[PDB]
Amino acid sequence: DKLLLEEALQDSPQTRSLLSVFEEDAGTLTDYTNQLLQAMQRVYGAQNEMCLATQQLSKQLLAYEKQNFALGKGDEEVISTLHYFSKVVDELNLLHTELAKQLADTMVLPIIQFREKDLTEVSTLKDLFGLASNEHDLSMAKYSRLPKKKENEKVKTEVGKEVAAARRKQHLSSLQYYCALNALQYRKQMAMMEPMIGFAHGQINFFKKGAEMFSKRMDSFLSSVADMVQSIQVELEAEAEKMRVSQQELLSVDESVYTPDSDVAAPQINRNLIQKAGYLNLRNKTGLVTTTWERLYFFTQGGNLMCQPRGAVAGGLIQDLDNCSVMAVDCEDRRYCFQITTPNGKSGIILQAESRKENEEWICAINNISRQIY
Amino acid sequence: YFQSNAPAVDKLLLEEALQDSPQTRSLLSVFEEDAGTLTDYTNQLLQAMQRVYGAQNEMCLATQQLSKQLLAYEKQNFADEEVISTLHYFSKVVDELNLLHTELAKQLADTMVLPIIQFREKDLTEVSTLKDLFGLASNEHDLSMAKYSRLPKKKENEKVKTEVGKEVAAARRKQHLSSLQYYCALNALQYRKQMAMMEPMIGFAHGQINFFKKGAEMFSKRMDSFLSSVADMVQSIQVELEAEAEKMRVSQQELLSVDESVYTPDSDVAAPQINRNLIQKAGYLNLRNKTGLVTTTWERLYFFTQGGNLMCQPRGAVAGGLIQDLDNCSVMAVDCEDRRYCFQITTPNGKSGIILQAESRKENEEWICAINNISRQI
Repeated sequence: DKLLLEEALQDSPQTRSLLSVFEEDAGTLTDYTNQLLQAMQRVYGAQNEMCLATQQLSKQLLAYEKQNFALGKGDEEVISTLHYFSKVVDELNLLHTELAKQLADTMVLPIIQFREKDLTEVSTLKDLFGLASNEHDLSMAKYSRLPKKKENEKVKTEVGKEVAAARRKQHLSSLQYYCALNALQYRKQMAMMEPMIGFAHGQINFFKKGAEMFSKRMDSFLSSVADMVQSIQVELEAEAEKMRVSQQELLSVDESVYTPDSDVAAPQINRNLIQKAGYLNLRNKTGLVTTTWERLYFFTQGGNLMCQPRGAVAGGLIQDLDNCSVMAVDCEDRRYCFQITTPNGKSGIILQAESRKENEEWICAINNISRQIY
Repeated sequence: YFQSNAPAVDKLLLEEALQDSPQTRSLLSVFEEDAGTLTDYTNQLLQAMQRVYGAQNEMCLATQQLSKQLLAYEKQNFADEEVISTLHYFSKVVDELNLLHTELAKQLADTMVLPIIQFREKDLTEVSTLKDLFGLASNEHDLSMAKYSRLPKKKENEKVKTEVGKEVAAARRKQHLSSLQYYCALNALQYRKQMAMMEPMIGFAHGQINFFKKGAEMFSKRMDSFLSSVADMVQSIQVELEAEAEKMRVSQQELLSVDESVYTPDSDVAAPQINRNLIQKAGYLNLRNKTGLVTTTWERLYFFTQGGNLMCQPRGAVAGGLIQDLDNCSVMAVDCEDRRYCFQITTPNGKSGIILQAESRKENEEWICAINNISRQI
């Protein structure tokens, strides 16, 4: 399998039938190198992808302290760990980055140069040799059709020169094209080894710097974070049990407590207080003639009544303080509704309690809170 | 300045769930809002941790496929002895490496991606479940208080009144109950949050220690000193290339130093260097070929004499050709189609010979004389 260039001009057909074995193996080589090129760019891809994915974790771990909650801010210890685990991934990004750089120059770059320069140069010298050959082959046919009797010598001669110009062209392109294919035999052997040596090398660095960074000494901090997590689980667990019991006790209450009444005069009713607050319904002339009865929480402070609707904090613009008077009143045929009245007596507000117990207690608690006129 | 404080963790008191004061329900709203931004974040983060698992699980395939191609070199037909022996080695390194990335990917998913998924899909999901459920029972209770409020003061129906009171017992119970369950959940979540933020990342660090520790041994200085012998094995090719490369450039120069009289068949008939005494040719000639009773054609074809036989073999043929002879023939120049330098090898019958065509007359004569010299080989 020499493909010896020194023979020749005017190629034997046996020379050709070897040259075709070169052309053959070349073709199947270029095919395979594409199949291998892709595979190596796919590992490089995944390498670069690893760099971005880590790079994203840094951002997101740090983003915790940037997210704004209603509680759990300045988590300090939790912030500290997330910040540490971030600094880790940051340095891991550089190891996968350095490996990415490596695979792109010592592994992938070789194969591209081979495919783009070597295998390429061959496939082009081939084409030039092929064309060069055909040009000759045809000039030969022309030269053969020259007539024997009678010709002009000067014509015969010129056609011969044409044949020769072509023959030497074929010689030139064929010598080049052969040297090309022989050299390729050595180039491939290196082009298949070197790329994979580069791979192995870049990885030594990846596992060297890396295993150093992920030492047993780092492992001492990890174990202490785990103990912090363990100390939370115990808190949680006992706290869950505290709540589990607390819940059961509050749910063991009998049905009479969820039912509105109760019974008239059965539970005593403190007649002299100021403290009282709770839900009631408030009449509200929504439109002329129409009314709505909205449940809202009422409570008392500095001689004033307040209204805090459910949900929101604070609020409660209600008429007091002044000399008002409260008394039970009938309204829209409703039960346990009562009404206060401004000093004027105009636009008196009217509310409703559910219990009777509660009804009389509110009323007792408002005509006696307004006693303080001094 | 700032002075030390007695610590605190945030809780809904539970005892004030039956009461359901609006001031309790205000703290509940902030609790929800906290849970809100949290679910937003754990989503945002989970996405990120699934992408590193992505890049990992993909790397597992990327290596898996690489070796399969390193191992496909030995499956193509060729004319690479030590090349195969290394590609197997470098394959072992890749299949072995793959195993590590696979062992990582696995642990990555079980010890890091898992604790967040479960967190978002069981713990955070339970909150929303109990919230929608809680607010529902509260909505029910509100509409229940309505009916009770509409009941007439006179004339009161002692049967209707007792029926609606019982309706208020339930739904109020339902609210109280769902509220205790919803609160207890949110309180517990304050603790789950912390654990499920720092714990997920621990497992990932552990996988990455075992990954680098198991992989640092693997990629040792033994491998390093071996790679050196392969670098040497590559140099020993670069030198043999440069050697045979220089040799070829020289040979190429020499073969082209020839002057144009060689490339030309034009070379004068006058003064032809004819070797009339040989036993082997050697050349391309054109072969007259009948292509119908009238029409004919001439094809360039190699020709070589062998065991008394004239052979053919067209260019690009596997081999050939066995066209005429071995035994008795007579060859002579011929005038055929006004072509120049044709000659006919006649069969022993004394009729019907093949007609060939040479290029230079130097060639024609040499072919003729040669054939005749073969025709006397006894």
